[PDB]
Amino acid sequence: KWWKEAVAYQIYPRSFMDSNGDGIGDIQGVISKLDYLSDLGIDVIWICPIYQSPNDDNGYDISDYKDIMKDFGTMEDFDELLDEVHHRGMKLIMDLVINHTSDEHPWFLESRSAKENPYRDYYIWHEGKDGKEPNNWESIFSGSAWEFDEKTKEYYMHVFSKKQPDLNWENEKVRHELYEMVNWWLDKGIDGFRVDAISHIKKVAGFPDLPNPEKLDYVPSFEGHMNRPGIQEHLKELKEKTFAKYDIMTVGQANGVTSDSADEWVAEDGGNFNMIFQFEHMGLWKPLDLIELKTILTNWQNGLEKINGWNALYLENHDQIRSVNKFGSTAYRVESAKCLAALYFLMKGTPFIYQGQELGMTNVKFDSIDDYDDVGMINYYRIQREKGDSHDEIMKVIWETGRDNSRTPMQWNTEKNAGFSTGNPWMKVNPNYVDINVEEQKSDKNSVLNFYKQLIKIRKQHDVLVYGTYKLLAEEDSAIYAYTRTLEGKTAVVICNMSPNNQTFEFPSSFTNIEVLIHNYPLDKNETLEQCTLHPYETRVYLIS
Ligand SMILES: OC[C@H]1O[C@H](O[C@H]2[C@H](O)[C@@H](O)[C@@H](O[C@H]3[C@H](O)[C@@H](O)[C@@H](O[C@H]4[C@H](O)[C@@H](O)[C@@H](O)O[C@@H]4CO)O[C@@H]3CO)O[C@@H]2CO)[C@H](O)[C@@H](O)[C@@H]1O
Ligand SMILES: [Ca+2]
Ligand SMILES: [Ca+2]
Ligand SMILES: [Ca+2]
Repeated sequence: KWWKEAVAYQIYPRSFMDSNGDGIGDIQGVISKLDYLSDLGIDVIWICPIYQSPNDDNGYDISDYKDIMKDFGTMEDFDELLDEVHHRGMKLIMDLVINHTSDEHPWFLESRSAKENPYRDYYIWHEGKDGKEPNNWESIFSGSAWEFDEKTKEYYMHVFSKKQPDLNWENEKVRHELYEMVNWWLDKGIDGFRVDAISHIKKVAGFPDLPNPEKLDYVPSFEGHMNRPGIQEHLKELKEKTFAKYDIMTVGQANGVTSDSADEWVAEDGGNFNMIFQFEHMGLWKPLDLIELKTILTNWQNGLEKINGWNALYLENHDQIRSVNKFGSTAYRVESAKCLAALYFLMKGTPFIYQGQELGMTNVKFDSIDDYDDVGMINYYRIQREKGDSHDEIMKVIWETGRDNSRTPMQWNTEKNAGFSTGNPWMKVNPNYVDINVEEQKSDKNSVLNFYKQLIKIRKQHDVLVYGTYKLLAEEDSAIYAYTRTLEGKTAVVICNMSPNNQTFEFPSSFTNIEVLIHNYPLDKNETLEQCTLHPYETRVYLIS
C-alpha cells in the first residue's frame, strides 16, 4: 500500500552525476543529488544495475551479483547511499537481472571451461545443426542468439548480447543460487526490485526453429522465449522463496504481457509481482494515433481494476526515446512535456519518473556511430550496413528509435557538461543543456520541473488521485485525452489537449464545488467552464465535489 501511494524515480547511474571527473556517473554522484530528489517529492528510487560488470550492456551483464561496479564505487559507497536514502524518508529498489549473466561471471567461466563440469548446465548449451547454429533464432541485439565456443564445440544461447549468456532456469541448482543471492540483498534492507527481462526466462523446450516466411538470416525469436507457457511455475517459486518473505515492492519488466493476460503477473491474490512494466503503449511507431493510445491505457486501467491489480505508470526509461519526441512535440517542448506529465501521472497506479523526464529533455542527433554506445544499435549498424543500408538510413533508425537518446548526461546547469562531470562524459551531453537544465527550472515557477513537483503534491494531497476509479471521456476526440478519477464524493477531471493546436472541448460535466488543481497555461478570465478553449498541449485538472 505504501507502494500504491509512492512516486518512483528511475536513476541511470552511468549518466546521473559524476563526482570524480572520469566522465562516468557514480554512487557518490547520486548521494550528492539526493536533496534534489527529496525536494522533488520522490518516495522510491529505482537505480539501474550497479553491480560488477564488463559493461557490454552497461550493467545488465553482471559478473558478480554481490559486488559493486568499480566505475560506480564500492560496497561502502552503496551502504552510504542506502543509509542516506533511508534517512531522507525515501526507499530504494535495485535492478534484479537474473535472466542472464556476464560471460565473465565465474559460473560461466566454469560452465564454458569443459564440456562436462558442475556449472555446464547453469547455462543453455547445444550442439550445432547442419554445421550452423542449433536453430534460426535472432538475438534481440541482432545476429544469432547462439555463440559458438571453440573449446567445447557447442553453442551457448544469448537472447541479449554475446557477453550475456542466458541462465538455465530449468536447473534447480541455478534457481537455488539465484534465490540465495536475492535474499542476501533483501537482508540488507533494500526496499524491493525492478526485475529485468523477467518474461524471457522460459524457453520453449528443445528450442525449435521458428517460421521464416521472409527467409531472413535469423528470425526475431520472441515466440521462443518471451512470456512462454511454463514461466509462471518459475515466477511463483521466485516469489515464494524470496519476495514473499519481505515487505517490499516488486515491479517486473514484462514484455509480451497484455491487459487480458496480466492476471498471474499482478493480481492481488496470487500475482507474482506488485506491478509490471507493460509495453503495449510503447510501440506505436507522425501524428500520434491518440485514440489508439487511449484504447491501450484504458484497457490496462479497466483490466487491472477488475482483478485488483496495480498499474506501473510510465512513458520513459533507459530503453526508450524521450517522451517529448515519442508522444509530444518538439515544437511545443515545455507545453507537451507538462501535458504528457499530467496525462500519464494521474491515472490509477504508481507513477515512475525517469531522470530528465521532469525537465522535458529530448532526443539527441549525433552524426558518428562512434558517438553511440548501445550494443543493440552498434550491432544493428554493422549488420545493416553490410547489407547495403546507407549511413543515413541507419542513423535515422538510431535517431528516431535508439535508447541512447535517454542515456545522455543528466542536465544540471549550464556549466561544462551541464554540470554532470568535470571530465569528458562517457556519452556526449545534449547541446540543448544550455536551455534545458535543473538550475534554470528551479527558479522558473512555470518550468517542467515545478510542474512535476505540483503533480506529486496534488497526488499526495487528494486520495482520489491515488485510489479513484478511472473512466475515459470523449473517446472519439482525436485531439483531447480526457478522463476522470472518482472516489466517494470527489471526482477529478483530467483534460489533456494532446495536439499541437488550439482546440475546443465541452467540459464533460452535478457539483457543489469546483477547484483547478493544476494547469500549464494561464487561465483566461473570460473563458467559461463549459466551453474550454485549450491551447496546444494545454492540460487542466479540475477537482469536483
Ligand atoms: O538485460 C538485457 C536488457 O533487458 C531489458 O530490456 C529488454 C526487455 O526485457 C526485452 O523484452 C526487449 O524489449 C525490447 C524489444 O526487444 C523491442 O522489440 C522493443 O519492444 C517494443 C515491442 O516490439 C512493441 O510491440 C511494443 O510493445 O513496444 C515495445 C517497446 O518499444 O523494445 C523493447 C524495449 O527495448 O529488449 C529489451 C532491451 O532492448 C533491460 O531493461 C535492458 O536495458 C537490457 O539491455
Ligand atoms: Ca565518476
Ligand atoms: Ca522444468
Ligand atoms: Ca482559452
